[PDB]
Amino acid sequence: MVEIDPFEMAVKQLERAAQYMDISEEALEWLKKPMRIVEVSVPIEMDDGSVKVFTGFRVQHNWARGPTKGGIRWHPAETLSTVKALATWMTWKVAVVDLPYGGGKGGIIVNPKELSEREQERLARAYIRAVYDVIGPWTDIPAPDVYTNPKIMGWMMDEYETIMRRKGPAFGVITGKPLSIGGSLGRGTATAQGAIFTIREAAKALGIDLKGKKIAVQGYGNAGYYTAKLAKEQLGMTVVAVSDSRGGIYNPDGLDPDEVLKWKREHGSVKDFPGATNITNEELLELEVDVLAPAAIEEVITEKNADNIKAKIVAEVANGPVTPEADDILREKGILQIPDFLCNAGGVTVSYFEWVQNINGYYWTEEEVREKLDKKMTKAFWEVYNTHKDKNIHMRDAAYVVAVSRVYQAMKDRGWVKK
Repeated sequence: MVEIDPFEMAVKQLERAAQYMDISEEALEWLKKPMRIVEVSVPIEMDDGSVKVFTGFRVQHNWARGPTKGGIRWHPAETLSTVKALATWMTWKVAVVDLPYGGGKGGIIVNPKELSEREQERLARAYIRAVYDVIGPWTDIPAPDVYTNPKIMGWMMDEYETIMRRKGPAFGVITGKPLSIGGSLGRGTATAQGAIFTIREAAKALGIDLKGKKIAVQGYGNAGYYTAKLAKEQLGMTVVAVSDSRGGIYNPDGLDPDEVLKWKREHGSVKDFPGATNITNEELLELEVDVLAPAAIEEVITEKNADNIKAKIVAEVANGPVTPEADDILREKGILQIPDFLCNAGGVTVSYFEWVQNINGYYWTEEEVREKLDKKMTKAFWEVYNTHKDKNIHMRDAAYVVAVSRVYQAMKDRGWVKK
């Protein structure tokens, strides 16, 4: 009765969003099971002269469009179901911005805050010697995620280059590397620069002038910061309300997004910033602003606080903040929501340009990446909006129809599914 599984809930989104499209019944049973699951045992040697054996996974969902790509999680609450949900979530995130990629994810059941800097070096290498047979530059490309960093993706690249004996483009096996070993420029601002281009194109689609309007950003991590910072520079909007995990502040005359960080960098919160009016986390959503952006956590907009939202664009930067009970309540009010794999798709697009550079060998500049990131997201948003105008559906439901049909057409041309 009461079972909350991630993989069976990640299939239930696909079975819901298959009714809006004409898809054969032999492709629906192909997209519900990952094509290769490698579950390995990863042994390291501790500092006291002992051996511990952790568990490691690597799920590859679908390589119909190209080489599969996805992050690596290090968490003690990792299961095989929690990787297979994010594996089948990735193939609709590398398709809607039209990349030649497939989905994947991997994980190690470990607690990284109780390993020193030497044991993290042995754990990162001994993962690569266990799953070397299923990764590579043209086969499967890792990436950093929760509790990993670009420092660790340097070590995993060194162990792969030692096994390969340097007979191939070893700088392209793993993206999110440091700068001096073959990374890309303009990677720390990627997840928010994706959100700005889709917000700018949304108000152009909705017919809203933006010079002088007000944007409230919920959550003030590393992703919600630049969304506040770039809004005052590139867009021209006045940031009026931010928040962190404790509480929020408010000023309708502007909150300068640089100095709110340094106030938080001193203490650890944004409470009692000078020249503002402190509010809670809950009251930020029921404000009266031009564009709201949930960037903090999951399930913040549900059946209770759905109708009280007074905004015009709700750009879901964080991973699924709005629940589908609230999507019925918000859409009849005329609210343009941007889907969660369409607003933070800057993470995969710039980490794709770190794979294009390393394969060829010619490194691009900073402005050559931002001018190429704007070309993808503008086109990828106007494939999702124009599909929404035709079948008369929600933008979350219409972003799935474009995402599935590219994978289904790629399986049909390869001869995998006949009908």
